[PDB]
Amino acid sequence: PSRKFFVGGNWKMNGRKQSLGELIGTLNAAKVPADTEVVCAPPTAYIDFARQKLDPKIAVAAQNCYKVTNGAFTGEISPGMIKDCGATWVVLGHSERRHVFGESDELIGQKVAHALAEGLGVIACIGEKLDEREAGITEKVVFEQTKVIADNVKDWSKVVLAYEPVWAIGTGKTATPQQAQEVHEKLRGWLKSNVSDAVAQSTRIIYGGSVTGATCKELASQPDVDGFLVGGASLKPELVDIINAKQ
Amino acid sequence: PSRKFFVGGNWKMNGRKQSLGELIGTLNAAKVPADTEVVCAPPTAYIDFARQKLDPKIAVAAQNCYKVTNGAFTGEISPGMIKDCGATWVVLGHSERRHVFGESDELIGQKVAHALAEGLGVIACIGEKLDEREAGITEKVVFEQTKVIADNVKDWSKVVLAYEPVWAIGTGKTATPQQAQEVHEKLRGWLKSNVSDAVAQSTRIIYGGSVTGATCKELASQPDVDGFLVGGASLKPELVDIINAKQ
Repeated sequence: PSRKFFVGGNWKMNGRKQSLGELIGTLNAAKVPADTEVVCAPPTAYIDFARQKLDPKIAVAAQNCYKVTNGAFTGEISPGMIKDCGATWVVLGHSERRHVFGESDELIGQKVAHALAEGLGVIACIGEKLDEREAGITEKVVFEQTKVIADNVKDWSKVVLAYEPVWAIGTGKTATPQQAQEVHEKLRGWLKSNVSDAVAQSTRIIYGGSVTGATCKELASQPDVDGFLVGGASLKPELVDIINAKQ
Repeated sequence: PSRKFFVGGNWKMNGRKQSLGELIGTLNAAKVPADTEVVCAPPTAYIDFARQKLDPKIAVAAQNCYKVTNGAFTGEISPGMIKDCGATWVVLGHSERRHVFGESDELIGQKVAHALAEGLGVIACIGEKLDEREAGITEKVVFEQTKVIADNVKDWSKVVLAYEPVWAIGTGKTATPQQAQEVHEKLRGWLKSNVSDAVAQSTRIIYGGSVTGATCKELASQPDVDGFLVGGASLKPELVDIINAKQ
């Protein structure tokens, strides 16, 4: 039972209603292929706008959330607010969150548990730093990140794991197909060993870090790479080519 | 001239479209008196929603923002986005941001400079912790915080300073009118010595920390208290009595 190809567009802290509305209009007019799940993650001010403007064939994700339903957390939003705006996903543990904003594995884990308990899907991000890879500890780093996520997932149906090497995010330096495949095969083996075969076979493991129209077909051909989390290229019409990476 | 009374309602991480729509209906129906400036700060996912539903008599604030126009900051929003959604204020340096989320004085100062350069007004928050008050270093703490803010303000026209002792936030332990007046009068003194008499006379210094319908008149009567930043009571019709505290 094949895993459905998944492409998420992470707009990060970019865009305004004019430019984002135009990007949405491109997506709305595009033919989304078969057995292809497309999700757009706008800046938090525009979750509602995006969902209002986007055709229902495209889902909306929050870029982050907090770990309780309501409370005294100025500047935060909860899973319940995201669902209330019609969004069905949240991106958790993104590299920027971990390494610019200091979010811990423990905090990420708490967010995952709360987001899933409230009925959102979670795109859960993992990945090593260039110095970690240099020191020979890629697998150790991503296995520990994955473990903390797994400790907070009861139902993997609603989760997608996104492997993004830190050194590949926004640098132009896409992981080669071999580099991505190697990690993704190891991560799926982790799921098989630590959760179940059924979970290892059914869970999408998507690659991000400088995915572009020029790199996407060869990456998407790798048997353990199930899709993409796309930053820069998601603000360009190139995103449609990445959506069609398997065509 | 005399400083215009200022009330900010910080909804924090509370509410959904139904409940906030009901609250907004209450505010739209309410009297907003003479020479009172009222601002509501919704959760980030609802800035757009709140601005669309609220009558122009009430301004909208974001609860936080980041320090550049656009960029690779998953989960953040910029002053440009805030202005694009029709909001005119941002709250910066809120206690929760500093003490739960680790935002430094340095970062807050950067945000202040950026938000003001982008044409937003800023509600710039300061306040000592319980341990700092107990140690007797309130003044040293709040002056240092004010200095960092002042170092990043070229024009105080669109700044409001909000003193919220941490020990009063959400605790029900409202500062007494004396306690608030004592701090406010020192802050205005700081502004006189360090910026100008004119800035001291014209700059609103608002109090926050368990402001309630029962406490607001006597606080608003104090000559250096120019209004309120309201948390818990901003989620209730009680907010209207606080808006009308000098009536």
